[PDB]
This record gives sequence, C-alpha cells and structure tokens, in this order.
Amino acid sequence: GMSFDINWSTLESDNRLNDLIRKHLNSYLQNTQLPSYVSNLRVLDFDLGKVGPAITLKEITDPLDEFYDSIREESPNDIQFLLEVEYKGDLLVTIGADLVLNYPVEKFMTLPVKLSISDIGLHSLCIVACLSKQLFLSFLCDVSDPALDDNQTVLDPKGPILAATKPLERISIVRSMKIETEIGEQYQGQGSVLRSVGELEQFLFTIFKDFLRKELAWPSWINLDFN
Amino acid sequence: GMSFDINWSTLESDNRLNDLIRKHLNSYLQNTQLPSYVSNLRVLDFDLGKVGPAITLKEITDPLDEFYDSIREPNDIQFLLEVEYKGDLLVTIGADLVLNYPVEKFMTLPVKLSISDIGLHSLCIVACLSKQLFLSFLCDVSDPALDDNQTVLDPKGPILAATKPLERISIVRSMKIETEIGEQYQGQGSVLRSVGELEQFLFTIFKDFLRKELAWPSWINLDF
Ligand SMILES: CCCCCCCC/C=C/CCCCCCCC(=O)OC[C@H](COP(=O)(O)OCCN)OC(=O)CCCCCCC/C=C/CCCCCCCC
Ligand SMILES: CCCCCCCC/C=C\CCCCCCCC(=O)OC[C@H](COP(=O)(O)OCCN)OC(=O)CCCCCCC/C=C/CCCCCCCC
Repeated sequence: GMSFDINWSTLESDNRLNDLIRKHLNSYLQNTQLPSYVSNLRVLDFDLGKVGPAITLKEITDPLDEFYDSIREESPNDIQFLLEVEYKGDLLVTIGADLVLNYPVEKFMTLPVKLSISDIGLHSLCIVACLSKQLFLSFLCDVSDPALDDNQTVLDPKGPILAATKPLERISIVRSMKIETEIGEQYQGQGSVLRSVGELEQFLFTIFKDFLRKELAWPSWINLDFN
Repeated sequence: GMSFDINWSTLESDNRLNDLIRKHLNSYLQNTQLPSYVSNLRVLDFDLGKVGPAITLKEITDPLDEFYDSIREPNDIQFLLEVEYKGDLLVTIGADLVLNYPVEKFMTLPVKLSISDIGLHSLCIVACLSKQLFLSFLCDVSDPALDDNQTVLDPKGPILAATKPLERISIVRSMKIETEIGEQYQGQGSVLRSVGELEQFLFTIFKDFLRKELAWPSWINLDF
C-alpha cells in the first residue's frame, strides 16, 4: 500500500546496527570449524542497505505464552503483531577469506579472496512481540510452507510451525541468495582453484543460512532487554 | 535511511481507512456554515495515496501527562518524530456554486474541487497507551519558538503549553487546489471568480479542519 522512509540515526551514535551485525557475524564465523581449503574467515563489511521489506499486517494478538514462559526463567497492555514480510532489498555482506591450495603438498599456497553475499530473497511470516517491555522478533516460516495448507492459523502452538518438532520438513525462510567471489586474474584459469572457490562459496552459503536460522528463525528469536 | 512499504489491508475489511476519513471530513463539512454562494459541500472521494512520509525518530519518551489524564476525563511509550511529507494525498470535493447572470438571473454550477500536493515538514508525536494510541502534530520544523537549541517536550515551553496559538506557523506548508468546471462556463470570468472565492474558502476550511483534528493541543485518538 503506502511507502515509508525510516531514519533511526540518532538512536545510533555509539553503536551502529551495521557494525553490531558485523561483529556478531564475525564472532559466529570465528567460532565455526573451518575446512582445510580456507585459512581464515572475516566479515569485511556488513550493510543492511537502504531498501527494506514490504510489510503486511496479518493479525494482532496476545503474545505467545512461550515468551512469558521464557521470562519466568531468566499484562494486558502487552501486544503482538503477526506480519507478512516480503524482502528483495539491497542487503550486502562482504567477507574476506584466505583460500588454501593443497594441490602439491599440504598448505602449498594461500590466495586472498573475497566473497559477496547479496540479492537476498525472502517472503515469510514473522512476529513482533511487546512484553513488559522486552522486545521479541522472530521469523516463523515461509509464506508457502505446506503446514499452512488448509488455511488454519500459524499462531496455533500445537500446530507444526510453532511446535517446531520437524525442522527438516520446513521450507527454507531464505528463498534466494547470490554469492560472488573475486580472485586474482592469475587464478581464473586453474580448475583446482576454481573448484576450491566453489566449495568455499557453498560452505559460506550454508554457514550464513545457518546463522540466520539460529538467530532469527523460530524457535530462535531476537530478544531486546531495555533496562 | 531504509525504505518500507506498509499494507494494513485486513485490519479494516468492513470499514475502509479512506472511507472513514471521508465521512469524518464530510461530517465536518456538513457542520460548517457555508457562504451564500455555495449550496452544497460534500467529499466525493478521499485518498491517502501510496506515497507516505519520510520519518526520522528524534526522541523516545514516556507519554505526555495530557494523555493519561485524557484516559478518564506499563511500559507505555511515546515516539517524537520528525515527519516530512510530500506524498500523493488527494481530496475531491463536490460543490454547488451559485451564479449571478445578468437580468438578475440565478443559476447553479456544479463544480469539482481537488485538494492535492500537500507539503508538510513538522514535529509530531505518537504515543501508545493501554494500549490506545495518540497521534498529534506538535509544530512545523522551522517554527521560531524552537530557536537555536531547545526541547519541544518542555510542557511550559511555548508549543506544548498552547499559550500563543497565532504566533506559530501552520503545520501545512503547501497545498494545491484545482477546480473542474464543465466549460459551458469556464470562459466567463464571473464563474472563474466565484470559483476562486470557493477555492479560498475551501483552503481556509481544510487548514482549519486539520488544525482542530491533528494539531496540538488536539490529537487523533484510537479506540480498541
Ligand atoms: C496511516 C498513516 C500513514 C499516512 C500518513 C500520512 C501523513 C501525512 C498526511 C497529512 C495529514 C494526515 C491526513 C489525515 C487527515 C485526518 C484524518 C482523520 O482525522 O481521521 C480520523 C478519523 C477518526 O475516526 P473515529 O473512528 O471516529 O476515531 C475517533 C475520531 N476522533 O478516521 C479514523 O479514525 C482513521 C484514523 C487514521 C489516521 C491516518 C492519518 C494519521 C497520520 C499518519 C501519521 C504520520 C506518521 C505517523 C505514522 C502513523 C503510524 C500509526
Ligand atoms: C529493520 C529490519 C530491516 C531489514 C529486514 C530485512 C530482513 C533481512 C534478512 C535478515 C536481516 C537481519 C540479519 C541480522 C540478524 C542478526 C543480527 C543480530 O543478531 O544482531 C542482534 C544484536 C543483539 O542480538 P541479541 O539480543 O544478543 O540476540 C541473540 C540472538 N537471539 O544487536 C541487536 O540489537 C539486534 C538488532 C535486531 C534488528 C534485526 C532486524 C532484522 C529483522 C527484520 C524484521 C522485519 C520486521 C520489521 C520490524 C522491526 C521492528 C524493530
């Protein structure tokens, strides 16, 4: 329907959203076991961009009880939005990698390389919950997930999506994603190198999707405490 | 910074937003006393459009006391926003004009006024309480009473106190009004001048409407 341009600049003098995502993602990367073909991984830059999602409000409800339960461990006024979120924005992750060539010997050579994750496609149901007053945000499931056939609510806790008993049968929240790599002109001929680059691209793809899934995808969520 | 596209389609599937605003404004018009030269005023159509404001969050605070008090007459929350609008809002208003042709003749001229191209750049506040929400435009961004550096959320500062209503600039910076006349008529000058008068009147009326519905100390209130 209506378009908006939002600017949260003053809310970010000391901490910048981009930088927060970058350090978090970096932490995640440096805590992952790396294959033999890559020596180091590092986020060179993260950029949420200037193009955001198309947001459709689907329903308005009480927050899920699982949130309350979470708080119990470690109010009518509270509220929860169910949102259809469609993203084809300009998010861009630039990652630096040291590709390791082992073709002769072990660790024969290292090529500085850098990869670009971009063009992320998404179309999924999320929820945003206000509770007392920590803020919860979580991507529930893709719009066309089979567990929605028959047109009965996602907010059913005994239903498949929310119960999260079969993560394997869920269709991926990230619909598409583009990865490029640029390497030295000198290496564009060698097939061994190109194959290694391919493997690294795939690995990075899976790693990024994993990160997203355990940071934002239900039953995981983003918790903001404001005291 | 970042762009969004918002769609509130299903929250109101009985009643529509544009329709609600249309009969609200219609009520306003029908309880306005009209000049002698116009017999009927009516909102033909209202359209908030698809182009919204550029929004900058300035501050975040607990809601004003006037709201809490407004409840009877947490953690509840209030946003202070810089709002810059150059959107595609469009009001189309129908009017029956009264024309004086010579030989002391009276005639009626149906006319269609279009209010569009509204320019705005102003500090507004959006307060969520219990949970009813409050929408109110405080003042224009370049109001003198904001001179140098001072806060707008100061309750006995000028803007919030509502001390001196005529001293402040109007929230609406710009506005465009056109008129559709079937020209059997547009050629005469009598008709064009009558239409001019009507346009000015409508300008005043609309500005007045928004300052009594949207401008602090008045606000828009939602009930759920
Ligand atoms: C959803 C807002 C997005 C678009 C906002 C555009 C901003 C620029 C628009 C220029 C001025 C705003 C145009 C609106 C004219 C006034 C309309 C109006 O008064 O409608 C009120 C009338 C009241 O009806 P009742 O059911 O009787 O409720 C109690 C009545 N007191 O109709 C309504 O209730 C609908 C209210 C919808 C208001 C929509 C306009 C609000 C302005 C948007 C705020 C701008 C930025 C803030 C973001 C808004 C986030 C909620
Ligand atoms: C404003 C969102 C616009 C962009 C949305 C398009 C979706 C793009 C696809 C994914 C983009 C988001 C990737 C970054 C997510 C991971 C970053 C991260 O974890 O940093 C959070 C880090 C703190 O994390 P913890 O509180 O410790 O939680 C630990 C894990 N449970 O810093 C923060 O404060 C997180 C900030 C959260 C903002 C995330 C926004 C992305 C979510 C998009 C939802 C779209 C709906 C819009 C509603 C937003 C209302 C604020």
